[PDB]
Order: sequence, then structure tokens, then C-alpha cells
Amino acid sequence: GSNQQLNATKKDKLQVIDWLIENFPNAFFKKGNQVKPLKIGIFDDLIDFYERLDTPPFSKKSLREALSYYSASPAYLSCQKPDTARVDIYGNEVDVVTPEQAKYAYQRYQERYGNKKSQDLK
Repeated sequence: GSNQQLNATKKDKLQVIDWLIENFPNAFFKKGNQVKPLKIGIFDDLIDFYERLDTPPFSKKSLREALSYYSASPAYLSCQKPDTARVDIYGNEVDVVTPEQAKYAYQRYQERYGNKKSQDLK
């Protein structure tokens, strides 16, 4: 019967994401395979908790830049599923990713994990 905490591993880039994931446990995911879409602008909501630290190490820039990598993960994009009802840091239910904006994730997937190109008009 004791308290527990699990921050840091290796990469500081993943550490900031892993830290925020443990800070607000109402909705987050460590493994990319089970990750899901989050509330719009959730980083702006979450960064508030980084300002609570007595000695904030990796500034807001690194935190967002690293979180950008998780939203760019293959699984996240490959799992584009609209009409899902995301959640915020407080755990409140939010609106959904629309069908056009959700499918758009495929471009981001092929951009780095593929080799396809657009066309031009006749």
C-alpha cells in the first residue's frame, strides 16, 4: 500500500510526452499502437500543468515539438477514425474528428512512411 510514479526512460523527446501522460491520467496513451485522437489544442490546455513545476526543465517549445512527434506517429495516422468523441485533460467529452479531417492523416503517413505524389490539372 504505497504511492508510485514513473517518469523518464531514455529520449528527452519521449520523456516530456511520457510525463504529461502520467500527469493527466483521464485520457492519454503511452504505446503508439493504442494512441487515440485528443481534444483540439490540448497541448495549450496541458502546458498549464508544466507551469506548475518548481523547476520546469524542457521549456514549452520542446514539450510541443515532442508532442508533435506523437501526433505524427504511424499508428495514430494509420488509425484515422472520425466520429470518435475525443476527451480533454480533465477527462470531459469533446466533439469528434470530422470524416474529411480524419482521412487527411493519410497524407502525413505517406509523406514520411511512403513515396506517392500529387498530380496537376489537364
